Amino acid sequence: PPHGELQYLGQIQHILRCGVRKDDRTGTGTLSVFGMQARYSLRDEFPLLTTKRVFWKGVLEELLWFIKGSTNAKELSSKGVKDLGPVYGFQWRHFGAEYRDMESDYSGQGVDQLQRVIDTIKTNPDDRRIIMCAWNPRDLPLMALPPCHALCQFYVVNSELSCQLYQRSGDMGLGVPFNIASYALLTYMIAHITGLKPGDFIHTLGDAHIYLNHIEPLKIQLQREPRPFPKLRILRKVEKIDDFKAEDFQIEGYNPHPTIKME
Amino acid sequence: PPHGELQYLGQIQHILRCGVRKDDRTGTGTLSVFGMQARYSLRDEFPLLTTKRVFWKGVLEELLWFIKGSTNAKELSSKGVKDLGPVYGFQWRHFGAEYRDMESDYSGQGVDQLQRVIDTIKTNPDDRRIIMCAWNPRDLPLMALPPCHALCQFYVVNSELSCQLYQRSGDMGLGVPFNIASYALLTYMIAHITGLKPGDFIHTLGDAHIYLNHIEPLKIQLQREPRPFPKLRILRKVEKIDDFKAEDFQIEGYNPHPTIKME
Repeated sequence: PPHGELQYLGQIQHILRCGVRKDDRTGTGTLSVFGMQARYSLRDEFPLLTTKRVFWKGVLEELLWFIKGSTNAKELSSKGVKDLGPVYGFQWRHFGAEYRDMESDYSGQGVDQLQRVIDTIKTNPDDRRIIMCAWNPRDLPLMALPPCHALCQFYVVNSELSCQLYQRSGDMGLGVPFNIASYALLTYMIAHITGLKPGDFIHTLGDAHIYLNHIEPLKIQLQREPRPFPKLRILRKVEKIDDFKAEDFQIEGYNPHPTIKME
Repeated sequence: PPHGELQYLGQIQHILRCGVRKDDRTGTGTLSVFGMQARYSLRDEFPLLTTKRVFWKGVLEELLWFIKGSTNAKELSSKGVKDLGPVYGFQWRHFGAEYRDMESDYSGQGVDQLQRVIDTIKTNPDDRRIIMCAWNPRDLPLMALPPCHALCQFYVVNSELSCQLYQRSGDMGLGVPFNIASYALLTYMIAHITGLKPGDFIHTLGDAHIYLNHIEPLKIQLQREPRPFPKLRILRKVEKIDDFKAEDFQIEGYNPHPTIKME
């Protein structure tokens, strides 16, 4: 079968070739294509991109921090990756709650979107509503009922857990490789907790774009040949999504080309 | 260039070939694939499928009814297509409003999602938040903050308006061809009102499925060759989305294979 990373590289190449100039909200230029999708198998491999080195430890640490529901920057800066307001973690665990402090106690305030996804997979694996949403926090005060920045839809069939992430815009150079790994990791965790095998990660974008200053590095990244994806091992049987810790995970066989600094 | 309907037919054929058995919430069986996408040009053609006859008049009438914000069934039954509660129209025009009657006056109650999409395209065409959402009404009383059934994200670049519809599940036999036409029509209307040319319609699904009783008819539909898509003419300069009427639209050059009854 063809290497899963070829989709990411085909998408870069399609944007370079067919993308149209468009400014982002700071008036910084991009090449843009609207509507893209890629599917990465999670079956016995883990889609941590190999045409550049992806900061796996930051992917893992940031996801655990989101899952703990934290809005404290220093809780992520101390584990080593560098009050944020109602960031993704707060919205995953306390959705719709009126945000106050980063110290405040939020037990049973708002909808726990993430536990609801896991509970729905256990009570009804066929459910077509196994969906979590996140907001860009800067949109919250801008208007009533602002639209979501991203949604994850989960799906189970034949003991396999799949996830589709829809993001209204995707920074192909910097954000995309990192998010492929984050949400593939979230799928692996949720699969492990609900007793399922990881299936596919489907990544869908609205405005898929490349920043102008990333074109040159991506052109070079495009000549590199992917190496077989690594595997992700979970080392301990874990019961609750809140119990995972960084040391429960081991990336095995990761053999990337060198780091590319974008920006 | 290849005919746009080949994507729909390739998707059917991929589901027949690779789809997995899965039950829907009434325990009725389907063949299912998770995560699909197709893009249909709207530039000088209109994606009304030709491998079967699509009930265009019902597509048009139902969309005008949604846009008028109506929750009265007889307002759609009298124009000829056969109190519904807070259906799609009410959510498009009066989003987040506490639903009462179908007779009740809702002027300035809730967010007008549809006018907000049109106003945002006029005030900031680059905006990455040009998004409307709809809910399956049966989900509304089921839990707090239930997930959306579908979202439309719009996108403008080089005077062209594109739309991406994400639906958490797609009935490929009955609902999909009809929705391709409805949302392509919504794009044409919004383009016309904002002075833009229609771009692409991107249709993205979570659970793309075929009901078991539709397999045979779709197998036959698969041997039919698409004919060039028709065009859609808008006959009058229209100013406000509320002013369109059925007679402002003419489908031209529509040459379909025969009707297939599904179900």
